[PDB]
Amino acid sequence: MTEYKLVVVGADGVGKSALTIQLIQNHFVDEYDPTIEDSYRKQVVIDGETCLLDILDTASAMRDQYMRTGEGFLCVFAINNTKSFEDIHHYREQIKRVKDSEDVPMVLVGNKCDLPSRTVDTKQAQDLARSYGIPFIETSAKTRQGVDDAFYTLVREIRKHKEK
Ligand SMILES: Nc1nc2c(ncn2[C@@H]2O[C@H](COP(=O)(O)OP(=O)(O)O)[C@@H](O)[C@H]2O)c(=O)[nH]1
Ligand SMILES: [Mg+2]
Repeated sequence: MTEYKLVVVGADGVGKSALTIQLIQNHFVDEYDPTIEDSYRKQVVIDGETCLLDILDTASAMRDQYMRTGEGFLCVFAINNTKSFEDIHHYREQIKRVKDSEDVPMVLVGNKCDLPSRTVDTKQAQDLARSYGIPFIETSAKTRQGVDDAFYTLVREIRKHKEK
């Protein structure tokens, strides 16, 4: 069993918890306590490898250690929250600085894609992710669209960066 240490970051309210809980429990939780920061484990087979994902859902001693030793990052904004998208810069800078590197496994996630009349269009997100050299994936924690894709792609990005 190979462990992968994953960190979910982004502005409060974007769906970091709802995404994590979909991955772990396959349901959509409407109002998960926005103050709870914790780690979760999930056993999953990805490309014939049995993975034990160690995931921090950020909301701290524990956060500092996951930032320092985390292998990959899901940087989440919501497609109907322009501010959360603009804030991605701050999260990306935080990660670059803890790892002293521009080359960190990361996926840009645009969540809440089930909601109408987005204020962040897909091209804007593609543009930002292209500048950072990382994938962009749309998700809905409500419908589960893209949830497995976002996490599996992050695991693949970690492999692309380092032997595991
Ligand atoms: N419609 C929709 N609502 C969502 C989605 N993800 C999260 N939410 C809602 O957005 C709010 C914040 O979600 P939450 O997971 O707590 O965000 P966190 O602070 O980033 O962990 C809650 O009301 C969730 O039900 C989604 O993909 N679609
Ligand atoms: Mg949360």
